[PDB]
Amino acid sequence: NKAQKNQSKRARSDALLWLAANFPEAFDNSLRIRPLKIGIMSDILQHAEKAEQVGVSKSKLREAVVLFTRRLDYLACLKAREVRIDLHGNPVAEVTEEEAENASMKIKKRV
RNA sequence: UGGGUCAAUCUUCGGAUUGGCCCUUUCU
Repeated sequence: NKAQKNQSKRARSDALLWLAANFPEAFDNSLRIRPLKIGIMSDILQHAEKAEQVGVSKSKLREAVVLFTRRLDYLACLKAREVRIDLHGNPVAEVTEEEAENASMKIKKRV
């Protein structure tokens, strides 16, 4: 049971690393972190076949975006009227006042 | 966030827990 939980963490690394390698404008946090389009998960799962070719499952792509968006740095960039971007960095929407408040609320809760 | 399914351990045998995969959920 000790190792069965480690393989899930590594399977989630591989999942998030695959996202950062194929869609860097959104998930390569070395360059920058920016708000993601609402419904980006649907756009990502349209590439589920290309990700399966390297071992990354649909459920693990979901588990990776969850990890990516619960980081404090992601919640910290959810500021009112910051641009949400698609998988290629293109502007598609803006962050609403409610969404910006809920984020700063989650940040305060943590820590 | 909920649901299905397979595998492992356990059970006071009513069940419970961990993990894989699929569907699904305002801030993805």
